[PDB]
Amino acid sequence: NTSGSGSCKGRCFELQEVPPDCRCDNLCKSYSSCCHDFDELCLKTARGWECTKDRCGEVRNEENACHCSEDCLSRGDCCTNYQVVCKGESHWVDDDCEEIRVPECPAGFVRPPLIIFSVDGFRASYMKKGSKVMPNIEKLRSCGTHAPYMRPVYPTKTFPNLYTLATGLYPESHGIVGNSMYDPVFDATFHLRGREKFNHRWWGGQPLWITATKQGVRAGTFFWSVSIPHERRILTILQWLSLPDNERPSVYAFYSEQPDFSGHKYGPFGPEMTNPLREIDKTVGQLMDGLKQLKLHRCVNVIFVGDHGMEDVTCDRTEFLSNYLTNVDDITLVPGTLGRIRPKIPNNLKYDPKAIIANLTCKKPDQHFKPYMKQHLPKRLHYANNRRIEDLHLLVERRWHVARKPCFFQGDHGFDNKVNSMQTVFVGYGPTFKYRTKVPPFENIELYNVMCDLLGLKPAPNNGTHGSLNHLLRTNTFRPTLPEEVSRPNYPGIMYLQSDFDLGCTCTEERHLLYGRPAVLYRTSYDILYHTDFESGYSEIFLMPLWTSYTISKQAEVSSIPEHLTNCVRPDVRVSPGFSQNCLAYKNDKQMSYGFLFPPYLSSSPEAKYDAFLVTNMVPMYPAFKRVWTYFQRVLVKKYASERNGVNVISGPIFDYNYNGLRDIEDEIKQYVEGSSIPVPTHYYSIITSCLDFTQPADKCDGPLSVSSFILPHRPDNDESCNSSEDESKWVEELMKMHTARVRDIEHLTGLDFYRKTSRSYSEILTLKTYLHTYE
Ligand SMILES: *[C@@H]1O[C@H](CO)[C@@H](O[C@@H]2O[C@H](CO)[C@@H](O[C@@H]3O[C@H](CO[C@H]4O[C@H](CO)[C@@H](O)[C@H](O[C@H]5O[C@H](CO)[C@@H](O)[C@H](O)[C@@H]5O[C@H]5O[C@H](CO)[C@@H](O)[C@H](O)[C@@H]5O)[C@@H]4O)[C@@H](O)[C@H](O)[C@@H]3O)[C@H](O)[C@H]2NC(C)=O)[C@H](O)[C@H]1NC(C)=O
Ligand SMILES: C[C@@H](c1ccc2ccc(O[C@H]3CC[C@@H](C(F)(F)F)CC3)c(C(F)(F)F)c2c1)N1[C@@H]2CC[C@H]1C[C@@H](C(=O)O)C2
Ligand SMILES: *[C@@H]1O[C@H](CO)[C@@H](O[C@@H]2O[C@H](CO)[C@@H](O)[C@H](O)[C@H]2NC(C)=O)[C@H](O)[C@H]1NC(C)=O
Ligand SMILES: [Zn+2]
Ligand SMILES: [Zn+2]
Ligand SMILES: [Zn+2]
Ligand SMILES: [Zn+2]
Ligand SMILES: [Zn+2]
Ligand SMILES: [Zn+2]
Ligand SMILES: [Zn+2]
Repeated sequence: NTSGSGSCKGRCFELQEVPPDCRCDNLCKSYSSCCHDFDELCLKTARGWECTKDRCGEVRNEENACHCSEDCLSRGDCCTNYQVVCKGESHWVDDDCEEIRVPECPAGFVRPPLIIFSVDGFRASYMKKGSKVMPNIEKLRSCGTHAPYMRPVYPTKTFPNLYTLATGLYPESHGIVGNSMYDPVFDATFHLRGREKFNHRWWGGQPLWITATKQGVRAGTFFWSVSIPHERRILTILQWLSLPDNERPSVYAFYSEQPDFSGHKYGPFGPEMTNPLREIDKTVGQLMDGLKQLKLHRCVNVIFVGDHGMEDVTCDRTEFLSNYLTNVDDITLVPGTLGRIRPKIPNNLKYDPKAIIANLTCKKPDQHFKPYMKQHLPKRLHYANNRRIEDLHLLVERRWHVARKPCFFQGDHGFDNKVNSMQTVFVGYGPTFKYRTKVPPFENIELYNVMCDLLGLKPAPNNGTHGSLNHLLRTNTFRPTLPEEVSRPNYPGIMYLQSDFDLGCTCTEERHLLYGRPAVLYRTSYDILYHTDFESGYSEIFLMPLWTSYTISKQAEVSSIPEHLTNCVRPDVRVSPGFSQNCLAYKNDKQMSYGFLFPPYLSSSPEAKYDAFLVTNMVPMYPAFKRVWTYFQRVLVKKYASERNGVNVISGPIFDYNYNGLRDIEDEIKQYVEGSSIPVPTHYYSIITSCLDFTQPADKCDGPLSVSSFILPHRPDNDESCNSSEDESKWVEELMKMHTARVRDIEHLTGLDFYRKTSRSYSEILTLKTYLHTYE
């Protein structure tokens, strides 16, 4: 027919591409193009997967799944336990750890092979079960390189996280934004069940196997048809490692759907969680026993990685949109541990997203979801820049579900990736990995760079920070390089006259720039301005500081903005009026007010406070945002300075009007103060750095640093905070925790490079820039 039927004799699980002729590969069943003898020749199950005493030295029966004869080592098809049963050897788990300082690979191996062992729904807390349940896995964790947990990407669903690992891209970037999704361009829907998921048009970016392929590294067939058992896949990977030098792949992948399947049906803390965990460990033991049989246990690099965790979710904790909305039949909702709303039909003139958002906003005192326009989602989630992401998004609180209209499950996932239950596992074992080393938790977007390094691959452009995980590897082939500055700063003097201004208003480096001047990595003209208490880089294009740096010691006296100085704004004689803002625009804008990047409340002396009221320290701020900002400046900064023995703060604006996580150009800026060229930031950031050894002051730190950061949305109302009518001590801190950010996120949104002049390696700094303070 279209395929036909030849013989799979000597072709079982071939890697060669073969369609005119009949196939014998891992996915031949999936296309119904196998040969008549494929099942009988390749999918053998007779007598199981383990050797026994009776089978030692047996006469070779080809019917058996694996063999226990003397020849099986030469012919390459013993069972994984042949040597321990029939030759008195030991399981790999029973052997003590021995540090693999150099790869002990057979001749013909140019590089250590990489085997990626991925598991679905593996909570990091499962490793607390330890050697009791998973001895093989614990040995990999103990004698290898391991993190306490690895942060997944949002949403914490299976395929978005699996592909993020393969690409190093955020789901908005590689295109798999959920297990269920609708692409308006395709007019088609992607689902966990169906053929549309196999269409490659959905899968963007460059996955690892393509990156290896385009650079001459042989990738084994990673993906298996469902009907092939796990044990057969393990024996096949071992057989591939025994292939001749001109065919042996360098990178291998094993994926297991457990313990995710059981976790959904039993709950993450269920007593029969143990059985799937043991079964996974037994599969790992078969791999390690087999690698030891092939003398590859001290040659291969093994990665044990998960995609997400699992949380207690039952139908008794389900929110229904029908208790909020009157048009549930006019909408389409992606349900579950997350919510995405869409009109059921286009041309429905009775569909208003504004009315839907309002009717979902703080309508119940314990409302277990929060509506969001995707552009207002916390920037750490990086979930806006895709046509497959609906404008209306619902962030569901942990342990809860959202449906459209009113259990067989006790567990589910998909929540905010900072939720502790969604954290998953990472283990690195092999010659290139470190021995008995614990590394701090990291995000799964960084693994693509490491896997490329472990294969000598040049990474495709991705959202990992290359070099941020060099501390995982005994041998690092990537040396990070500081980006070069593009725009150098003007250091202007006192060059203008206060009479030359038509403002319309009325009325250091050793201490405040502790980690070096941020580098402007884009072409602009900006001025570095010095003051007693703060230093800034003032942009002449955007009429405000790009960054503002100041240090607050543990011993600091808070002050109030004086009543006479409340509305004081002063011209800066170092900046021209044409490159300055004006207070008339703020008066002529009914909705926009102004704030100050360096807080006047924290001025050192009454004379120094006059600098805090300079026009060059002024930024546009909604009255709603000013409530958040003023509490942060008047209360929170000193509190942080008291807890952390002083803090250095870098604050400034962020413009991202197309919600792509990147720095806006002037053309992409779409709002300005009324009758003015002053741009309105979409967000405001701050970077709060101190000495990790808090017995040292922030301005006199010797070793590693500690950082916390946020990116607050700049919004005209506080509808995000349901308790905003109360005092700021009751809601402001909670809002800031939800919008915590890595310094790296700020760098993308500002085009600035931080921590350039410090006393640690660039690799250590890159790890600091990727840190996310979770408060969880
Ligand atoms: C995380 O890292 C990624 C990758 O480094 C960054 O995304 C990149 O952003 C830059 C802009 O700063 C884009 O450059 C533009 O490229 C286009 C032409 O791009 C074409 O060619 C590239 C190279 O082959 C290809 O990757 C592009 O693929 C896009 O289209 C595919 C089909 O639709 C899609 O599968 C793929 O994911 C990508 O989609 C992009 O567009 C959609 C629509 O906006 C968006 O939803 C999605 O997230 C992607 O952004 C494309 O064929 C030029 O015309 C421009 O002038 C400009 O040079 C890169 O294209 C883009 N690369 C990728 C892989 O996304 C992220 O910014 C970064 N995030 C953060 C937060 O830092
Ligand atoms: C549905 C999808 C698929 C299936 C199983 C999957 C099981 C695991 C897995 O990911 C793990 C973590 C990452 C690692 C590494 F990539 F880093 F090595 C690999 C294991 C993925 C993913 F998402 F990554 F691709 C799967 C992807 N297939 C569609 C489109 C890609 C695929 C190919 C196939 C075809 O036509 O052949 C058609
Ligand atoms: C959003 O909520 C408002 C207020 O409840 C809804 O407006 C009401 O619609 C009902 C229809 O059942 C009518 O009684 C009135 O026209 C409205 N007022 C009151 C007091 O009920 C509105 O329909 C809701 N919109 C959506 C999309 O859910
Ligand atoms: Zn989904
Ligand atoms: Zn859908
Ligand atoms: Zn698979
Ligand atoms: Zn699942
Ligand atoms: Zn398994
Ligand atoms: Zn942008
Ligand atoms: Zn550090």
